[PDB]
Amino acid sequence: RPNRLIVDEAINEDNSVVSLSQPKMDELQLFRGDTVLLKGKKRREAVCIVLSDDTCSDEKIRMNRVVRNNLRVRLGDVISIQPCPDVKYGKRIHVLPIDDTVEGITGNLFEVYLKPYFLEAYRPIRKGDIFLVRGGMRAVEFKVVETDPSPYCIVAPDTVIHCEGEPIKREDEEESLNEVGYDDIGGCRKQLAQIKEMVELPLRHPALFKAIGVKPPRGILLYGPPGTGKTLIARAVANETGAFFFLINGPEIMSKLAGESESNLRKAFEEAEKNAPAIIFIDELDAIAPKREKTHGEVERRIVSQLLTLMDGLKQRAHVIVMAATNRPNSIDPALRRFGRFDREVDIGIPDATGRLEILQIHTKNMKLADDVDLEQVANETHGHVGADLAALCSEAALQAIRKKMDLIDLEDETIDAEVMNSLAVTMDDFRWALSQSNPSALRETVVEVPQVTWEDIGGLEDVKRELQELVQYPVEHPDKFLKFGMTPSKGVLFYGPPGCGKTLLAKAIANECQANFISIKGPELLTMWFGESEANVREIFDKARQAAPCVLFFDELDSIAKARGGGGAADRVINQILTEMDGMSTKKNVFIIGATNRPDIIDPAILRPGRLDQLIYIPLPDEKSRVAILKANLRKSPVAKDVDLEFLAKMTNGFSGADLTEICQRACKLAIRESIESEIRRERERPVPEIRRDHFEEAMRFARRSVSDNDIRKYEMFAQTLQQSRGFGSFRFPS
Amino acid sequence: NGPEIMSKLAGESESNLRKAFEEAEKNAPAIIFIDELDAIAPKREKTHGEVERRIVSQLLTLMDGLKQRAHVIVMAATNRPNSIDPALRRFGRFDREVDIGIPDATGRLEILQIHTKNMKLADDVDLEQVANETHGHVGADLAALCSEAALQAIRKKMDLIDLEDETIDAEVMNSLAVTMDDFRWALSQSNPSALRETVVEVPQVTWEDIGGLEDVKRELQELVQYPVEHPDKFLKFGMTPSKGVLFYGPPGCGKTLLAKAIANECQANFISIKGPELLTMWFGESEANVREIFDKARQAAPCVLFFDELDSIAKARGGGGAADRVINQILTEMDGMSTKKNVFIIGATNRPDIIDPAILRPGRLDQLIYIPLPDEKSRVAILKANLRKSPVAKDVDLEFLAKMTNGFSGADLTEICQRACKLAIRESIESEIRRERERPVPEIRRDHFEEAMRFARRSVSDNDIRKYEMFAQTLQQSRGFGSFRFPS
Ligand SMILES: CN1CCC(NC(=O)OCC#Cc2c(F)cc(OCc3nnc(S[C@H]4C=CCCC4)n3-c3cccnc3)cc2F)CC1
Ligand SMILES: CN1CCC(NC(=O)OCC#Cc2c(F)cc(OCc3nnc(S[C@H]4C=CCCC4)n3-c3cccnc3)cc2F)CC1
Ligand SMILES: Nc1ncnc2c1ncn2[C@@H]1O[C@H](COP(=O)(O)OP(=O)(O)O)[C@@H](O)[C@H]1O
Ligand SMILES: Nc1ncnc2c1ncn2[C@@H]1O[C@H](COP(=O)(O)OP(=O)(O)O)[C@@H](O)[C@H]1O
Ligand SMILES: Nc1ncnc2c1ncn2[C@@H]1O[C@H](COP(=O)(O)OP(=O)(O)O)[C@@H](O)[C@H]1O
Repeated sequence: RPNRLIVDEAINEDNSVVSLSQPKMDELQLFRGDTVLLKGKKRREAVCIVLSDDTCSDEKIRMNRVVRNNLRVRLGDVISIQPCPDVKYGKRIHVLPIDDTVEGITGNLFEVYLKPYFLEAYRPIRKGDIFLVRGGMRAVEFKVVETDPSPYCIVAPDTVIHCEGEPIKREDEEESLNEVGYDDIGGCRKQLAQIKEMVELPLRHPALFKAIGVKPPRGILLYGPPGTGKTLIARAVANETGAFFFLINGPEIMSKLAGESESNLRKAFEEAEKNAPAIIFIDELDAIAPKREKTHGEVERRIVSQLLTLMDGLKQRAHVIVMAATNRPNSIDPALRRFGRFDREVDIGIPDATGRLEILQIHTKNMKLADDVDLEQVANETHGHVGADLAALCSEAALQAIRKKMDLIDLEDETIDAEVMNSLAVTMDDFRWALSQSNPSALRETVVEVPQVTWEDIGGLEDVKRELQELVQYPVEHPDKFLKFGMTPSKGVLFYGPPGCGKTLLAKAIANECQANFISIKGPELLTMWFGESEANVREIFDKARQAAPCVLFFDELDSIAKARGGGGAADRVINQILTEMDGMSTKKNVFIIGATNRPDIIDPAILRPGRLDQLIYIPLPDEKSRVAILKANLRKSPVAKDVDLEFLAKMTNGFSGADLTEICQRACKLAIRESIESEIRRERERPVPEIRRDHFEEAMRFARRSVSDNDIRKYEMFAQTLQQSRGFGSFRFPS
Repeated sequence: NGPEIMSKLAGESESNLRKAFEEAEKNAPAIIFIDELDAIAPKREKTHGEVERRIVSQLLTLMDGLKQRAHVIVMAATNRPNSIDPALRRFGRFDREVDIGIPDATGRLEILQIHTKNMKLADDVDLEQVANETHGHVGADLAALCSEAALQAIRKKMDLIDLEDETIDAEVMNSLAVTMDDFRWALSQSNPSALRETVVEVPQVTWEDIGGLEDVKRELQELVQYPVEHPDKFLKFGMTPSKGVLFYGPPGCGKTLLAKAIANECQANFISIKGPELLTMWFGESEANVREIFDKARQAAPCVLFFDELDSIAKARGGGGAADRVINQILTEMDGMSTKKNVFIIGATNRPDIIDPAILRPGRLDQLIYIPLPDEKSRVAILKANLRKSPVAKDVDLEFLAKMTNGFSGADLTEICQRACKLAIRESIESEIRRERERPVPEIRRDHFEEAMRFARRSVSDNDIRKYEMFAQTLQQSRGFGSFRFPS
């Protein structure tokens, strides 16, 4: 029947809920909240609530792991759908905790966290399948045995959910939801989808590779700082996609008595190729196979060469993927990067911004979060933390809450039931204490981010916004028209203008609008690389942009090296290496190399050349209309009272940049907070204000900073004229 | 394998090394391939263990004793020749270096068709464009690029043909048509493996791509093409042909273009050493790398070596006495390569006044060719060559645009035509998105050039053009000897 689709990872967290596209929903005869019934590859069915999501196509039907392990359907398989609506309100259903997840958890766990979830929202029920409930810091898999003599059941107040719990073991057909999967990684979206596309076809359908002459991907080089989830990602898309996952430690093979270690290395590969299409994971390929040139012993050279020969001979069987984990690609010997041996690098990188947020919800869903936690704030607070730190941060705050409840509940030495854990509510105190205690593991590594700065956060510069969106967004969506006229699109823009005017903000907005990774190389980094004669690190930065494509590379303070030299002939070491890497990356056509200069007059003229930063966009001081938008964008988060006059503050400030207005609004916020704190402490010492009042802005404007004024604004205009190059050719007309 | 012999238990590894040579000399005239001679025989001086020294010495003795049988070739693979111990380069032991180098330009194209002939390519793929797109990729990357695009097409067809777990026949594969989407996605996903290595290329720039400079073209074709095809007449008169030309003139006027055209006309390899490379070697005190560059030109002969921005090192010092580190090593290597007579050492200076006078000497860059700003006639050819690929409407007046622009270099006219193309593409995209939001232009119209000429750049003008002319006079050295006649 045409009512059969392909499964996709669900963007929601609700269990027994199917998210489908609206045209497919009406083609499938589905209403807004109609129950949709599914038939899997094996003898099991599960009725689910339909959901209208616009992020998926008709064929892509979103499903959780909950409605995937019971349906015996892996990610990227065919699901059969047929509706069958009957009332059938459940009469004394037989949901049971029968599994291996109920260990050391006793008490009223049968109903404490089932009433808020399993007895709410009229969710559909089925027998023979297993759903999941996350409560009391516990993710419990509950199976249901009887749901009335019908394959379609809906929960009801008379379902009773009577208690018949047993330690009955699970069957091998069902997959453990406690085991990792696609939903257990949140900090990586593009990098996880890369591995998905890489290894879904070779693993799910090895017969196609055996049939069609292709070179299957046999070798992965997942690299990144330790604790970023490379092992987690390997286990996730090796058990959810594949069926066997080997986890040789790395130090285990470097530790054993030479011959036995190599025997284990051979035997792991053999068992991978003997059992089924599997994934071999080398967690410490940097340790097993370091740079052979710098090695001293020869038995380690024998280990490296034996690994090389095993990988070269692993071209057979057409179905075995070999994932390898390391901290950086320039530390492995330059022989594990050859064709057929870890030729694909899928660099993970530090989790960035909302990605860290997307990690926290994975380690908090089983836990509780009360109602006062600012997960976005703690996500912006945890800068420089790999996913392991966020797992520890979510575990240290939970342990802080538990240890604060230990004094409340004294003498407790039992299973501690599951009701007090349900009553546990981790607040901002525990998370703040854990964040203060937690230490970043990967902070000095350059962060590859997708910025949260949008066009709404950019005040004014409408002409600059139009030029940017017609210069970088145009080629990425209309390549045919660019190819027809025979012109390589301009890559690289040098934003010149007054400092603190919105160049980094504009670059971040460009990165966010195109949903591309953003690498900001600030002036401190360039000056550090210049002073220590570390220009060879510049290459690494570009290599990072090559491994995080598409990138919106931003060289903030491109004149910082020129400023540090006095402000002869320019052409410094780091700037020259930047020029060389720009010439190298001009053929990438996937990374943008945006620059920035707060003093464009003292700059290397080589930076202004085709292939390099040819297009020049001037970021002028905001005018009367632009300052209103700048102040509104800098005060959207702040609770500003309506009685203030921002469009008059725009009129009064004439030569104020975006940074100056941001300082003005931040000082107004500071005075508002100071007055609120003074009032609160005075009331506490005796026994307030809900918004930034007018007087706060009145007092803040007394320290109104104008960083750039008069001749400085002239200089850019001078550099404008010298770079506008009208040269008297304006208003030039051809003859008829 | 190489690592196979470095991996086994010493004695068994050497037994396999002996037995491979024996079976090669026992069966028939064969070829022994050492895929990792760099791994089997690294620099013996820097090695720590002695059993690896035993391996290196045993390989050396086997190769020395391989002078027999008169029919066994022994190929060896490595990443660079300066990493092997300086004993596997002796006579009779890998004495011939046949350096492969990164595939260059159309060569990468010539690789793609090898990995695409068995595959399909639909009808919209621009193989030349993706060949120009895959800069810095070895043939393995192109094999993976042709395999990742094919796999992208297959995986996009997996959703169309559901439930397929069979041999998948051969008819749907015939119906498979890899388009530009798959190749673009694979190129974005693919990572270059050899990008930092210097590229040895045969340029696609021909004399047709060079606008104007007919006298310079004639001088070049009579100065470098003449000796390579008439050596007997050069030998008869007793004169070593001039090797090395210093192109001086305004920047962005066609010096690199002329060098590439010279390389393409003679079908010789082209090595471009730009100003960034020289400045990097000067700043890091890496002048020893200059040798390597010349060594590359020695292993890619014939070469048309081009030192773009030969005054870049002098510019970075202020613009005393010149004679910088990298320029001095370049002088030494020029003196070394003056006896090659197979590589040309063309230079380029956008500011020839501040240059090392040692660079102007016999054996070194003696001949000097001035690349002047294009005149009224040359600008027509420059604009036509820069607009051959672009679909320019016939109603435009390029020979009038040549008249209007006076001090415009080739780079300035190229920027003008590129900006006209940019405005044409912008108008086309605006019209298309407006039609899509409501429901165009087929060529670069007149108004596009009209708007582009409003930002007409003149990079070099007035006294700058004087300076080269000054350097012309100081180097023309008429000295009053013009119109000098012998007595009868
Ligand atoms: C006159 N002579 C004749 C022969 C030859 N001319 C020819 O025949 O070919 C012309 C072409 C082209 C082209 C391309 F080379 C890359 C493209 O893809 C866009 C894209 N994808 N990602 C990016 S980065 C972006 C991702 C968004 C966030 C930021 C970074 N860009 C892109 C965007 C802007 C600039 N540059 C590349 C499309 C093309 F049409 C040379 C000249
Ligand atoms: C007065 N004292 C008396 C005794 C002695 N004089 C004498 O008796 O001998 C004179 C001679 C000679 C000669 C030669 F030494 C090399 C030749 O071959 C040409 C060639 N082949 N490839 C190249 S490079 C080219 C390949 C094309 C693309 C670019 C690079 N060139 C070549 C071309 C231009 C300049 N130089 C070499 C021919 C000769 F006739 C010394 C002076
Ligand atoms: N992107 C992520 N999302 C969720 N959890 C993560 C992420 N990255 C790391 N973690 C957590 O950090 C831990 C890292 O463990 P592991 O993957 O074995 O080591 P490594 O990350 O060094 O390979 C995992 O237990 C995982 O729960
Ligand atoms: N056009 C603008 N709209 C909104 N905020 C701006 C604008 N320009 C600057 N800002 C504010 O200035 C602050 C710093 O700006 P910055 O990016 O450092 O300027 P520049 O790029 O000139 O150095 C940011 O917090 C931002 O909120
Ligand atoms: N004589 C010419 N004919 C055609 N195009 C030219 C000419 N001179 C320069 N150009 C154009 O200028 C651009 C860059 O020139 P370039 O080789 O950098 O000049 P220079 O060698 O003086 O630095 C090239 O894309 C080329 O198309």
